[PDB]
Amino acid sequence: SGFRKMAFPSGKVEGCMVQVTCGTTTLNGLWLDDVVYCPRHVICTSEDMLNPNYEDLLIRKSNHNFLVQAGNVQLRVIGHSMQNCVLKLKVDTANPKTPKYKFVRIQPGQTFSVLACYNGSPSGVYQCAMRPNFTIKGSFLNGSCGSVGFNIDYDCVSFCYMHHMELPTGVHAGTDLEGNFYGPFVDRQTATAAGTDTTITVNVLAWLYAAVINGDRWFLNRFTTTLNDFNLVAMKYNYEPLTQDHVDILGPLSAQTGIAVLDMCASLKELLQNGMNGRTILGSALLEDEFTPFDVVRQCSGVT
Amino acid sequence: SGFRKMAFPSGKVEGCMVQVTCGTTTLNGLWLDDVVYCPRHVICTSEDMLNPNYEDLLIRKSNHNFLVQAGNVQLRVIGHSMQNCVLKLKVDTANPKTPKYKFVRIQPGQTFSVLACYNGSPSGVYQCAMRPNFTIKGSFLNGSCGSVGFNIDYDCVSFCYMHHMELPTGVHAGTDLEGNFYGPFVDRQTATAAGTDTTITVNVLAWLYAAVINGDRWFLNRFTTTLNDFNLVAMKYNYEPLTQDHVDILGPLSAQTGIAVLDMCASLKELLQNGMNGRTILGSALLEDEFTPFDVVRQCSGVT
Repeated sequence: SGFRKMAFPSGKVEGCMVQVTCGTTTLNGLWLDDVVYCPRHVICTSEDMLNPNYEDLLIRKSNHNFLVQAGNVQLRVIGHSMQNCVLKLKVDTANPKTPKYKFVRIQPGQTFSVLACYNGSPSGVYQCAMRPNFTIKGSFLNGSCGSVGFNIDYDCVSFCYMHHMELPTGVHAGTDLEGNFYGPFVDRQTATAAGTDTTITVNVLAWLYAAVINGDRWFLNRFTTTLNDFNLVAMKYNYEPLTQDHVDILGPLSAQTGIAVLDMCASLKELLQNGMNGRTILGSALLEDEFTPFDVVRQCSGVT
Repeated sequence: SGFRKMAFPSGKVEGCMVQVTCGTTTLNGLWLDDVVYCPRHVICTSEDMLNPNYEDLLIRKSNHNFLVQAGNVQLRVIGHSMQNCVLKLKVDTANPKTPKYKFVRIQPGQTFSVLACYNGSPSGVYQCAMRPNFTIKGSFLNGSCGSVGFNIDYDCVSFCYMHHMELPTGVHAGTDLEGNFYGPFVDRQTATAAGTDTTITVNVLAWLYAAVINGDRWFLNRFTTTLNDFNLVAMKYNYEPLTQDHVDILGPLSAQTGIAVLDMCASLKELLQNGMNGRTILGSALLEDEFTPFDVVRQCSGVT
């Protein structure tokens, strides 16, 4: 028993993190096969980050202006292309610790582990959710850029995120591994604010099921509700509307625990209307929305 | 900026996790050099566990009754000793991915990352604090035993925990890597209860400093207090008494932020007496005590 915000093992990813340096600016890169991927703002100086012209900046760069380094060993760059907001540096050595991988684009509400690095070296690993407003709330500082987010299905590493910037609200923005940003953000320092951050709801439900599986039942009630009467309430508290697809997704957990999804929705309705009244759920005093149904089922049934 | 409960990279440890099977019972083991360490209750059946005599149980066991396996590859056991609550199985192959390591015994309030495994295979990694009452609150299920807790100092892996059991209160107990339990617990299924757990006050303070460093100041006040007047209040809310040694430890964070420890103590006093009144701190609605001062300084200054 017990339930914790657990992240995927980071070993396979550690083997791929290298350091990329262009002039003065240094950041992390991902080394898969004989290709190194990294945030393109590597080529910027601090001076022109206000609104850099990356096409013009790249024209004046050559292979040798990029210093890629796998720990102690130097990597020779033998080609470089800009793909959206990422650089693809071809190196002359294939990473032999390159795992089976895929590049994926996740949806808001889905989760992944981030391996935060500095100078191509691991710092630590934590779990994130891609927020409805297409930001994430992690821990990054300078040098963090090029740190990747990912999931693991047995042998295969699904890379879904590469870190690029932090918004003035204290939240973070990045791209997929094809260099396409999540949300309306761009790799330049303008006053781009984030949109309203809403609560994922289905995830809160999954987490309430996790709570039941691990011995918390105080929040359960004899009440039930309709999707419509639930959603009328949920919207008031800045929650994503719950759809029939969401209900379908919550099926396995509902069946496992023998608590109907609409009964659990009723409990969440009571929780939102009246608060927790001093009590806690799995050691939290507010409703957690960064656990997917698959996350809960994974942890609770000990998947490797 | 931003502050998450980050967990150390698990790669070096992953390389050491093997599967150990004795008869029907299977659990995880740690393979360092040519030695495999694992919880001794591996030799028990289901019945045995009520109150096993391990000396008597070990009489009928031989090298060949232990099936050690590093993923797909089989390990030949060529010797086995019982050292406290752990078995030391000597195998005929030295783990070539054996990192620089130490075995350490942690103190209550100190933290470490746990790599939860099943059938010698990684599941995930999360951070823990050794509680004042010598338990931890993690995620373990059957087959998790032999999962290890650890810290990393550059090249060196400091193994400090190996998982053994879950108490009826839903909390977890284990040993160090010499097989000596943390707290008064034993590897048998009797009603041996844990002591009342208190809150690690110094850690809560460190975490409030983390909050300040990452842009939360709403909880700061024009009040200050004495250690004595603080502790009178802290005792009421089941908090560890704060000592001058604790104050000394909080020096660097106090100096960095320019907020006296006793001013921060006053803020914690207000927080405890009046609650957070709808606001949050680093995305939590109750006071976190599983971050050490060293944890905060590490994360905030991007140590690898």
